[PDB]
Amino acid sequence: YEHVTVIPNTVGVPYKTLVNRPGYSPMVLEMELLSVTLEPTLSLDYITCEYKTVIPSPYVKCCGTAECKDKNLPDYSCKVFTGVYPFMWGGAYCFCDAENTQLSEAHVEKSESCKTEFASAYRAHTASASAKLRVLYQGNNITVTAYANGDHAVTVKDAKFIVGPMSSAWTPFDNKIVVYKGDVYNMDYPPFGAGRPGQFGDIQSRTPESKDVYANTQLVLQRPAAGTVHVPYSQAPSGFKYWLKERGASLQHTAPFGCQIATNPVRAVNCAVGNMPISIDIPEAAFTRVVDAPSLTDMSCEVPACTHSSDFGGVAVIKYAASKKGKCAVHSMTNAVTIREAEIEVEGNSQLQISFSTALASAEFRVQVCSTQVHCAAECHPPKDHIVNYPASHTTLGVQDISATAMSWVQKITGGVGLVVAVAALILIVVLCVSFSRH
Amino acid sequence: YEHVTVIPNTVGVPYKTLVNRPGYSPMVLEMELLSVTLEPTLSLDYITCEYKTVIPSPYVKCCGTAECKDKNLPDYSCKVFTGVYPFMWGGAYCFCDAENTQLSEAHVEKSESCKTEFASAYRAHTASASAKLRVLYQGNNITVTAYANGDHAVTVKDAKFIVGPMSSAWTPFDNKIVVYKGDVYNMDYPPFGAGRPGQFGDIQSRTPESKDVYANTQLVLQRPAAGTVHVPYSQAPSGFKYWLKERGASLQHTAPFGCQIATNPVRAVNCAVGNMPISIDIPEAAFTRVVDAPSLTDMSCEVPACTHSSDFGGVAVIKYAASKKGKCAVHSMTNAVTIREAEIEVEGNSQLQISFSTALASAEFRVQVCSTQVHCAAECHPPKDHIVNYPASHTTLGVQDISATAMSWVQKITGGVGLVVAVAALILIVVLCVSFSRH
Ligand SMILES: *[C@@H]1O[C@H](CO[C@@H]2O[C@@H](C)[C@@H](O)[C@@H](O)[C@@H]2O)[C@@H](O[C@H]2O[C@H](CO)[C@@H](O[C@H]3O[C@H](CO)[C@@H](O)[C@H](O)[C@@H]3O)[C@H](O)[C@H]2NC(C)=O)[C@H](O)[C@H]1NC(C)=O
Ligand SMILES: *[C@@H]1O[C@H](CO[C@@H]2O[C@@H](C)[C@@H](O)[C@@H](O)[C@@H]2O)[C@@H](O[C@H]2O[C@H](CO)[C@@H](O)[C@H](O)[C@H]2NC(C)=O)[C@H](O)[C@H]1NC(C)=O
Ligand SMILES: CC(C)CCC[C@@H](C)[C@H]1CC[C@H]2[C@@H]3CC=C4C[C@@H](O)CC[C@]4(C)[C@H]3CC[C@]12C
Ligand SMILES: CC(C)CCC[C@@H](C)[C@H]1CC[C@H]2[C@@H]3CC=C4C[C@@H](O)CC[C@]4(C)[C@H]3CC[C@]12C
Repeated sequence: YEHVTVIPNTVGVPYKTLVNRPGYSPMVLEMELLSVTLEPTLSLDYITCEYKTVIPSPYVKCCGTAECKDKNLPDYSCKVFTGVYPFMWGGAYCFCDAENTQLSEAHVEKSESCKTEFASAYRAHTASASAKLRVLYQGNNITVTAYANGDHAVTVKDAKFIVGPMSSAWTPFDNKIVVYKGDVYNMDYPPFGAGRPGQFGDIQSRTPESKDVYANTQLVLQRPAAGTVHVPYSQAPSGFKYWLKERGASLQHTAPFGCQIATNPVRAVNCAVGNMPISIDIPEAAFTRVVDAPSLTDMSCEVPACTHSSDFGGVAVIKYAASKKGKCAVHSMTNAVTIREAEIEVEGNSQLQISFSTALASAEFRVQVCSTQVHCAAECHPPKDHIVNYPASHTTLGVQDISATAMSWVQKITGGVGLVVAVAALILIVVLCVSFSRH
Repeated sequence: YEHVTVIPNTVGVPYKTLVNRPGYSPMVLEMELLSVTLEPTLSLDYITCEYKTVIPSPYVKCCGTAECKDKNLPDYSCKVFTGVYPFMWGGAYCFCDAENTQLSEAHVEKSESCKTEFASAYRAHTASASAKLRVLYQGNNITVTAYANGDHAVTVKDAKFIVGPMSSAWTPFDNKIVVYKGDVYNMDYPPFGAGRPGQFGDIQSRTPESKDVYANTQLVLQRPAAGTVHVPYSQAPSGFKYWLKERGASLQHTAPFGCQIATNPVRAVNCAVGNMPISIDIPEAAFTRVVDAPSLTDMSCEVPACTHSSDFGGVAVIKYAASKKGKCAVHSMTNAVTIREAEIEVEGNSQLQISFSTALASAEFRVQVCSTQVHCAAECHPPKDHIVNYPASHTTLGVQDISATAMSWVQKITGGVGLVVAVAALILIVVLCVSFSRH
């Protein structure tokens, strides 16, 4: 028997479904999502990290003019200065003083620290959904793990579970993300080969091991102080360090729908978005015939207490006469009331107790004990507490559902007004009938 | 100077773009795409290959019943047969002629050959385009390689090149593809864990090295007969072998737009789809001031011959006064006529010769040389060869807004009829004016 249902993607909230296969006793299954993961496919664009400025010892020509040569280093610059007469601790550097000249050069390389401290710029495309499902099958607890794309069949204890496709393709991740350690950010990082000084991605390489490095630090060489050999320069501070200090809140703190974000691999966990279709192939061995099941008659329902605390605080007691000892599945006949118990053992002449959760002001509902149905009713009270640390177990009710039996006031008022109209209409009709009888 | 142009997404076809920077001699750049690659991102779902059936020696219990134990092998069956009386070359094997039973078992496992001969079922998501562009920068041929997603800018000869984004995201690959060798197929392979006998995917594993194997071969053990000891069985033939024989044409031969398909990794190559925006950053050193450039005077154009066919069948000759010796760019002022040469040299009072390609039955175009223009026109002949093995070089085909010479017949007929209407209208107007002058 193939049974198809749809449940909300909310994690930690169980749902029950009734399987109706004529000739067999009704079966009730319970399903709960323990974990839902959306894992994006990423493609690395570049790695950015703190740059290291390299300045070799300056060259001083004691008498004569030095010349610069071009180099292919990422941001190489060279300049020759004249009219320089530097001093050493023991006296003047050299004798000739008229044309003593100096050559200064510098370039930029990625730091050796980039091996452990770096940020990765990724592009995201699509995501593969998967989930860990728990099902109460035949009175046992089975775990089913599958990809939620509708194309993955998993067999547990002779049942074929099909999960997905997902009703929604929404993700907390943007098309362009940056990942640092455990912190994922949705940032529009600059294009490769065209970074800016003082900004994220000022120095870039395609991979950590690459020798091909792009950098834009706007490094400018300056004239040395007279009497000295130091090499002054103007350079933008690393944009990597600024970014680390100004990162702001991470995605795991800002994401919608309570999404949890983790790295290595990058994934979103337990996002409360949309719903998930589930199809179960149930073997005939799992079914009990109606002739095998107990027959329950002479039943009645009492409800000694009801509070809409969303904690299954409602209690109902049903008296029954069983034809024989055995077990029957129990299921609510309304969406307004959820019953915690999936199955109940019945024997002889006795009563069973069940717990339920509802947001109804008046808990008027039908319950199916085995193959027969009882009717329950109660006046429910509000909770004293305002806030709880758990999600409600009951469903959302409409305006027509939340109404109490006290709504009879509405019927009395509406009927009164409707009667006034009906009478006035009759009076006009009678007068018109007479009016056209005499003219 | 920032210059932006757009070219058709074609391969092996040059395009000309005119760069107009006031105060400088006009620059003409020749661009050609040498290769365009669209590379899909794939995620492996499963591997399917040829299954092997293994049948261990049968166990014979001459005086008693053999028992059966189940196994967790990918596809396992076991059965006990009674009333067997097996024979060997030297005579009957079993002494007892009663209570003689035989235990038969068989299982399916992946063949050793699956490490080499297999088909991979992939899920396709998105694709990243890239291209190899030839640019005639400063008259030189330079190679520019970049991604075509409006990113990964590169610098060649101090010029920056940005390619894309592509005008179309169309791909020859469907969401589900199967790869065997150099042949990629758009086949809707069955879901993992639910393959069918006699069909592709009858045996499945997530990876070639995995010990987790799914199989569905409908293997059934049969009873032995005639005193033999063989173990007969019924099993569907591998769906892999059937698929290989019935593969049909691969995507390499069936894909639209002339797309070429390559594998390891999978690529779509040189698809003639949409267009490709190109942005070039041109260094100031690349421009020559109009004061330094040659300026031509007293120019005239003649056209010795014209053929409205491919491969620049037309020829034109332009006379000029060089003034200062030097070189300049040549560009067509119409889209109807394409000039093959990008630039010419000017000296003395010599003429220049260029070739052109047009679909015009009667050529009529202007040519700009060294910032000045001449008017060229000719009657063009048709080609004799109906079919060629190369694409047309001219911009387009004839349209309602373009016609041959000697079309004065159209003007004469139109004018004659229009005159008849104009006269008839005047006659009626004058008569009416008189009629309305009465009373
Ligand atoms: C299937 O298993 C759940 C138990 O919880 C699950 O399994 C565990 C191992 C873990 O994976 C969890 O993430 C799962 O939710 C069971 O659910 C109920 O049984 C609990 C007792 O085993 C019950 O807790 C009770 O005891 C604690 C004190 O220890 C009290 O505070 C509680 O009030 C309660 O009396 C728990 O509350 C139950 N959960 C629900 C949602 O009703 C299922 O019964 C089990 N199925 C079977 C029949 O084995
Ligand atoms: C710059 O490029 C010219 C075109 O290059 C040709 O086509 C390219 C796609 C590539 O295959 C290259 O190897 C080819 O040479 C080229 O000039 C040539 O152009 C024609 C084809 O249009 C070619 O058959 C012929 O050999 C060349 N003709 C010349 C030399 O005028 C050449 O590489 C170079 N020309 C210049 C401007 O220096
Ligand atoms: C004496 C008479 C007028 C009492 C009437 C009480 C009525 C007007 C009140 C009491 C409870 C209220 C409902 C409570 C729940 C909901 C669900 C909400 O999503 C829409 C409004 C709706 C449906 C409310 C409509 C108004 C409501 C029905
Ligand atoms: C008086 C006689 C000679 C008029 C003949 C006009 C013919 C030769 C010319 C005039 C307009 C031309 C058309 C103009 C536009 C188009 C639409 C284009 O998508 C295909 C070519 C086509 C269809 C041209 C074909 C040739 C054409 C039809």
